[PDB]
Amino acid sequence: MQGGGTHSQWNKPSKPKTNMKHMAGAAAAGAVVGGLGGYMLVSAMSRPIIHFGSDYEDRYYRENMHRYPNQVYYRPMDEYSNQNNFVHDCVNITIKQHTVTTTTKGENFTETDVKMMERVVEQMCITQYERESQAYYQRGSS
Repeated sequence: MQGGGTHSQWNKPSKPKTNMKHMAGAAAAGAVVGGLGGYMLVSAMSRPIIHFGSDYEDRYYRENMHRYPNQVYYRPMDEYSNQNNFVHDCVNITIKQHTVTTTTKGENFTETDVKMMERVVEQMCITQYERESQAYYQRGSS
């Protein structure tokens, strides 16, 4: 039966979320929830080779590059912080987009799967700070 499964999204059997196949009564901030993680279906920036739980799976990365909507989000900012920790948070926000897709049929994240995104997103998240940093070094006022 389409609509009203035992996952509600991927793995959360405790709430009667979703009643039918299509809905339109929901309206919070657009469509997403909690984390941003992009909002459009386009091409992601140049992503480097990621270290998966195994060098064997990193090969699948380029195979599911289209199945990886874990792209970076956008928002005006200028807060300086640790490139190590500050981005460690963006890693999940960037994963949110990859999570909303799970509802497609009740997808899940295994030990290796999480190693695929958690790494690619962090590594890509740090870039968000390195790109806004150069723009400041070349030009800045008040």
